[PDB]
Amino acid sequence: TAHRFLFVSTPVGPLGSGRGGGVELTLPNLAKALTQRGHQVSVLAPAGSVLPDLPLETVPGTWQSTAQSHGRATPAEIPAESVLARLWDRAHQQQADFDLILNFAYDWLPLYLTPFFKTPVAHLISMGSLSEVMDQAIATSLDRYPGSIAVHSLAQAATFPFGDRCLCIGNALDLAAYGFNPEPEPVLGWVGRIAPEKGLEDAIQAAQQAGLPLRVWGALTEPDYWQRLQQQFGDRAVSYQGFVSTDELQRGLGRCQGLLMTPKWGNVAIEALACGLPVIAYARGGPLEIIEQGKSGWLVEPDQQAALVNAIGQLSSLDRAYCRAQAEARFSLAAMGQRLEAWLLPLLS
Amino acid sequence: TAHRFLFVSTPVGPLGSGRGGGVELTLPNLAKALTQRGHQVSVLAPAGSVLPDLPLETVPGTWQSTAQSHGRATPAEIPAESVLARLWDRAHQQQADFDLILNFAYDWLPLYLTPFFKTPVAHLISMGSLSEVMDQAIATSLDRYPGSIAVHSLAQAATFPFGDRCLCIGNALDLAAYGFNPEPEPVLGWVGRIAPEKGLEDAIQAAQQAGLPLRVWGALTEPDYWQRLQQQFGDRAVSYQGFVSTDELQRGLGRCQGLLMTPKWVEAFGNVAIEALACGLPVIAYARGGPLEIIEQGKSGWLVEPDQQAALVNAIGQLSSLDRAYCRAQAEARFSLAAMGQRLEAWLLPLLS
Repeated sequence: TAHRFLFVSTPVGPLGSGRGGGVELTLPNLAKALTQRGHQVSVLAPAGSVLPDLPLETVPGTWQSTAQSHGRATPAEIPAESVLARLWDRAHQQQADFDLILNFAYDWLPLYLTPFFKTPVAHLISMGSLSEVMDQAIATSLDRYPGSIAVHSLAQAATFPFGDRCLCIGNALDLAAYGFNPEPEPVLGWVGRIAPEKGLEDAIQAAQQAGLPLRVWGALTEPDYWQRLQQQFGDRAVSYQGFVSTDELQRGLGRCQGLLMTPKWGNVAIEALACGLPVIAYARGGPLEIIEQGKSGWLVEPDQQAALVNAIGQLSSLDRAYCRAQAEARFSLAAMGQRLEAWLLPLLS
Repeated sequence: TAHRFLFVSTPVGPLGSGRGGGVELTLPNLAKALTQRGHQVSVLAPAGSVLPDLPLETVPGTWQSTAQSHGRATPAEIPAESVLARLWDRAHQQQADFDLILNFAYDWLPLYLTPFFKTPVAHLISMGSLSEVMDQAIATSLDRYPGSIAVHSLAQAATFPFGDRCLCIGNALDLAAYGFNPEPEPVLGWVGRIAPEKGLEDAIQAAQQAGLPLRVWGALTEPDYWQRLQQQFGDRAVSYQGFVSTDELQRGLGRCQGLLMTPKWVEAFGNVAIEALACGLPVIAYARGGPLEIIEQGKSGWLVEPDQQAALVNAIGQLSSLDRAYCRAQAEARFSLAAMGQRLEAWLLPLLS
């Protein structure tokens, strides 16, 4: 029996701007996982958002800041003309048109508003623990509404003291959008948003160290001033490929013989695997649950440049077809759709 | 009665960085051992340090090298911008806010400065004898201040001529962070750097001879080493479990029927065995270094001849002789923060006033 869901997106920026982080990939993929099982999914997101096949409603207003002004002590903030506030006002007005509302935003207000809704509200958490106000908002809604909080990885849940009461739904992609490439060029890839402390420096240095050009995909929003700054490695070393569509990304990415992930503190690793692309990552966080050591990638001692360069040297030992097979066996929409229902359908009753 | 302590951390690297050596683990546990009795503990440590729930002040400067340029005759060295010198200058400024200052650094300077403080200074010596200058600084402090020097193990103490005048406070960890697992999977564990010259081959070959998969926890630096192990021992034989947090390590380690410890002697101290015991996991270790003072032969593990396959295999086959609940009971009785807090009070309280 089929149901009607409303997905409320992140307020940090529009779907398609590259500003929403992983939610920009997760939300449409989870929506498609559910509609392919006969459900209706509508999306509510900031003005300027795009979404190819689904009902979308947008609301103008000021985007939610990402800044941690006081570390773990920074309060929740609602600016004038807040888009987050307007999104949840709009959701509330139409709450009776849906069986369940799914919140994708890492913010205090949707959690606080949950008992103010008659329609059930579930929360897919996309970040690890960052602030006291957020930890407490999530815990409160866990206490009141068991099973209402999901996460993407065990590593992510482990950053929360209540992590064991969060349901882990893992990750998935629309694999039919991604082509397997068995014949890479002698280049490395990096995917992410192009901004300070995103690990991008570690990747360039390692790829350079290894004698391989680094190709870089993502959104440029310290532009070019953070970016051009980094031609302190030379266009010798690093090659911006743009912020592109998924189809452009997969055909470009699949040409790399490896993907470097060098973050600090999920989709991107799977996107590489889906193209046949092994992943070299710091042994830290979400990649530990995606990559199979020495089979679909290399998980290496974090912050060690010789480790990255050693791993780059062992890329051709990895079977690209295995990487693609792992993506199909583990990260399909069809299985994510099953996990979504096991999570959300009990929340209806 | 409750007292106020200042802990001055190691200069070799920041707390919570991975680059501070063993003090990185001991200092937070010994601090917690005292604050769980109602004492106050504040910490001075290098810039970049991270230490939850305790007053922490950090100090900029160059880390202290651990390397000796010519062995036991190496002088004590103070580089420009020495973080060690700055730590002890700052501790001196604030000495009157505390009843006692506890030094964790293995260095000449804090011992030399002890008579220049009005507040008592105690010293936790975390390593064995390495230099004439350090031996003599410790011996002089013992002569002037009997009872002011502690060590973690009796082995360490005996590398010193005055070892019998040092107090041994043993080891502890935060057992509340470790879950007792009475029902393991039929697997073995091994914890350490996934790198050559770590005894990992010894552990793999013995687990394989015994018919048991080996799970490993630790950092991989050379991916070709991983392939070399696959080529030598087969594509199973060793299963990578992660480079993971303390809470993740204990959840996975607890699932093993035994922990194999095969380190070279210079790395055979000693705390991973306590983590295994705290999970109910008996320990099979080479019979040298720190494990000799952790494991009870034939009760909480097996202490075996080093570098001998047959001895590891024989021990793996007697894991069933060992009571996992007894392993946990020994951790609670011997290696708890509660036990450590009592030893610290017995050591430090007579030094007050």
